[PDB]
Amino acid sequence: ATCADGRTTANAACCVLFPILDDIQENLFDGAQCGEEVHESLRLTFHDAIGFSPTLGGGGADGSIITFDTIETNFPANAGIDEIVSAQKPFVAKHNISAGDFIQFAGAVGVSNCPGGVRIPFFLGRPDAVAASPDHLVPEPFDSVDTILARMGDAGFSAVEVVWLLASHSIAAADKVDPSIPGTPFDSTPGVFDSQFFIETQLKGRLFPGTPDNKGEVQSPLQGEIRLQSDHLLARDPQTACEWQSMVNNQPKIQNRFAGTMSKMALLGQDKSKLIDCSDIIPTPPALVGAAHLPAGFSLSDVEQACAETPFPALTADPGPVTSVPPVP
Ligand code: HEM
Ligand SMILES: [Ca+2]
Ligand SMILES: [Ca+2]
Repeated sequence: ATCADGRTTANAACCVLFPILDDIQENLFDGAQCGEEVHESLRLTFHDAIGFSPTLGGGGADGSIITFDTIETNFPANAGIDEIVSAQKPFVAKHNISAGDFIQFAGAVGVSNCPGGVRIPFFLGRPDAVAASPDHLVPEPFDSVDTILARMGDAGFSAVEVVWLLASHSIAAADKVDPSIPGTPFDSTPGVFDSQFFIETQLKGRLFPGTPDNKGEVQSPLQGEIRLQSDHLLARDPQTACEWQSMVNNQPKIQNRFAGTMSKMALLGQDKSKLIDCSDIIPTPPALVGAAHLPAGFSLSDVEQACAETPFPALTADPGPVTSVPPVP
């Protein structure tokens, strides 16, 4: 089918997303960049979608965290999300697109901007959010492994799928975990969607990067990098440890797992039999940049091996002296 602007797609109904695509790339994504806004817009996909439970309710990927900001941005777990929410709300208002449809679209376009990224299946047609998400639905970085997995599981996710989605932390920084140090990335390459997250969190912690005593934070191996308590533990918990380790220097799996597990999440509360497939609009991602490595000044001896069945893949290390990670602009 042929859209007005000459660009083409499978379902002609998907032609509404083209100008929307161009606007987000220009006016939300700084000129289609893998920077701050993409990271927080991707986090938003999770925060909207995970508001879903067979027991407690919630509409999942329904766009509620926008239409009900005043209720949901006041969730402790939703701390610091009000930004991107206020940042996105003008577009949802402006464009012929529902709130739920916009969040998952933006997250999908954002990831396509990151080198090493993957095209995420996007479905158009989510109806308007009917009520606010309930609380206790977004997990927090100080929740135990069991609480986190039970929560994701209740929403529809196996332990292995949790690990796959946490590949998002490879293009991710924290603002409210340690507020003394905002824009502090979860690994050394927040502009590049790669395996450096799963690698560097397996490292033995060395230091607190900002202030010593923050809830949900543990020691990090790198000045300029923050490690979540939840990520620290998942990488060392027998339920998730071997899978975590399998993402190391395994880009295609990272991309593939993430692409499929995200479409599922972007569908929580939704039926894709009643949605239109507009996946062929999501841009082609830039190629991966750099290779998987230990950080400079590290060896295999600095890795805390947590997988009982398979030992940590021996990687090389950056040369020169040990350094620090620039915070996210
Ligand atoms: C499963 C348990 C999870 C926990 C405990 C957790 C926790 C966190 C925390 C505390 C932050 C930093 C917020 C702050 O600034 O204080 C963060 C950032 C982020 N999260 Fe997660 N998260 C989880 C899962 C996910 C999932 C499923 C996604 C899927 C997209 C995701 C995507 C992101 C992204 C992209 C950021 C970076 C935000 C930015 O740099 O603007 N996370 N996470
Ligand atoms: Ca919701
Ligand atoms: Ca990275």
